[PDB]
Amino acid sequence: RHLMDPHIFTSNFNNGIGRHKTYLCYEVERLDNGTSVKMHRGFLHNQAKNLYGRHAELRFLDLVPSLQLDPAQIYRVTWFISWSPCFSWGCAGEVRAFLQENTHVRLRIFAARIYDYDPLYKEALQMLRDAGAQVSIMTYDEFKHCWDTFVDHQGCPFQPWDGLDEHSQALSGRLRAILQN
DNA sequence: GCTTGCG
Ligand SMILES: [Zn+2]
Repeated sequence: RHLMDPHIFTSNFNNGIGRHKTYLCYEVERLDNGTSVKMHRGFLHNQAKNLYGRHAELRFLDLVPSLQLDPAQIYRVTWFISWSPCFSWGCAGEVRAFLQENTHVRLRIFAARIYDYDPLYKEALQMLRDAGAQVSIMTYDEFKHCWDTFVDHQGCPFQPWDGLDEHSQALSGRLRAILQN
């Protein structure tokens, strides 16, 4: 019930426009068979770097204790993040360590955009996959699902930006190439 | 303001 500003959303999750900020919307569903259904769904951004900072993914790992997940149970955690996790600042590694430590959890990452500023972004994406995280590019369905679930839309159905699907394809192309090796 | 924080 803590919802995101529509302009905030559209200007950060646009897969054709980079921003100097990162948003991470998350869900936690529990599975006691196949019945995940829907259940713990908030969102957050990074602590800006002011001379270091704390990347959005670490802040997620920060708040895991507060979710009070039952370690006997198995959960799917879903992220929709405006930038692909980095490697260099230790995010991919920290997440791997978290998945090893918390084997009850099944992680699913959709990214709006690929953070290729990090020269080691490919290593980050492959390492996450190897750790058993599903690593994916947001398509229209996932942009819509965050709009529907996280955004203070006030009954307005999502209006996709020009070139959403061209960019979504382009990036899905690059990402699959990367996970092939 | 222009935006993969900076000036
Ligand atoms: Zn990071």
